[PDB]
Amino acid sequence: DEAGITGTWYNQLGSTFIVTAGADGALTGTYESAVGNAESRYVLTGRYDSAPATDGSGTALGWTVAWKNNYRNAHSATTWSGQYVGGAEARINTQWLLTSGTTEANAWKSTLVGHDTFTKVK
Amino acid sequence: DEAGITGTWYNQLGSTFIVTAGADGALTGTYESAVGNAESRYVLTGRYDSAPATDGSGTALGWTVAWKNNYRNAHSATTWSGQYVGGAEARINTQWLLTSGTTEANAWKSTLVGHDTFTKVK
Amino acid sequence: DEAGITGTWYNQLGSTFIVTAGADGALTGTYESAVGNAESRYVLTGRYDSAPATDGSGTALGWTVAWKNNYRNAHSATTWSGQYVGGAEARINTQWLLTSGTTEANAWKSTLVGHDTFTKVK
Amino acid sequence: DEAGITGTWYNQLGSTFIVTAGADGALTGTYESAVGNAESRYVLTGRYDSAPATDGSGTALGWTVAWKNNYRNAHSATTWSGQYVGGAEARINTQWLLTSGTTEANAWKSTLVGHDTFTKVK
Repeated sequence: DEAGITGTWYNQLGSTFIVTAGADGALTGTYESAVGNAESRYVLTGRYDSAPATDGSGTALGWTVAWKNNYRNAHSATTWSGQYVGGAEARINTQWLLTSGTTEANAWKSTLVGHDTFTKVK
Repeated sequence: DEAGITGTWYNQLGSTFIVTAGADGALTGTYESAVGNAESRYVLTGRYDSAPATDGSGTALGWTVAWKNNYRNAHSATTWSGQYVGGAEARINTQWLLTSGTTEANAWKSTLVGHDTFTKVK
Repeated sequence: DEAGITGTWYNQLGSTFIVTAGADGALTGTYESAVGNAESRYVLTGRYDSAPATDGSGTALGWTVAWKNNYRNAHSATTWSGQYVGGAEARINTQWLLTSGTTEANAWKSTLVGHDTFTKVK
Repeated sequence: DEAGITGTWYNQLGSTFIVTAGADGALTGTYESAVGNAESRYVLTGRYDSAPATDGSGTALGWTVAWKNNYRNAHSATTWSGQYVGGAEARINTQWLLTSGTTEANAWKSTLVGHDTFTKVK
């Protein structure tokens, strides 16, 4: 699904995810969040299963964005873990973990959890 | 914390995490899991905050492993989200999401969640 | 939101959630899962914020189901954590953690994570 | 494990968890958090597997605390999902989800995730 994953994706928050999938399983691109302490594009890197099951299963993948670029630094990183599903209604369904740099006293409240669904439209 | 993050790390399960941190915020290396449907080394890629807060806070980071290599393919990917804390007892404290490629009927049970703590010893 | 929460709810999987909210913050009822190692109704108990913010915010709540009843025992428990939002399109948006009883060797893969959205219709 | 679960438990943050396990699978008690927007005791309710596997597996359980009592209301609820393990070093290993009441615009950042381990000592 190198061809299927590569391109521009949009989530339910209006965020924009631009990615190139390599033949080996590399994911590389940029992420632009429509919400939060973020502006403009951030580097993303990740991995995907380059030889997925051919029994109608989705393609497992994940990627990371560290929320530092030339404009801002939110001292945090989000990882998305999920699967790509092809076809007419192609989707990337994910759950994510956003961890912020904290003192040891605030480590217990360092990590947000959510879920994003990405589509080729919107 | 380019110097501090780069090197070999070990978690509570006995897994081995070897990483190089770039000046820009890149993480690159290999992961070897002591448990599960895995054998030998897998490529990992990630991001970290290359200019963290200097108020005693940890350094936010994340990385992904797709569980395909030359030996096995478990049709899944794990992302670790957490923070690096330096000093005598240097640690990377993480929470992770392991997503497997599934049919749409089994998507509800596609994602495991856990937490790993990595140290420079063990 | 004692009145608003009390009643029958349905999620995206077709599962049925029947609950009574007490004036103090108690949640009590039964849960029927449309998927997984489950059949018929299971006891649920939980808590909700009985005096929520009046600034348009949702009402925080949570509940637990242990997957043992007279028909089956799946040796597991799911907790849903989320918020109730009233109005025309009333919803309970949740994230959940399903933990299974495991040996210490399999504890790392003991917990599934997902998200359910419940509505008054369907 | 009705006998084993019932009593006072302490986590790594110094929080105190007092619970009575019923024969049917009920959990009832009070929770006192050593951290966060909390003071004194809060009602908790939950469920556990009252007939667990006898193959050395842990006992699945979960419970909820809504962070409202006579002293404070933090407009949030935490659910802990995990398993009880008996013996000399008896433990309750959990992962938790803390959801706060939010506006729809802030729903994406409504949920914290963490992990607590409870012991009979400390």
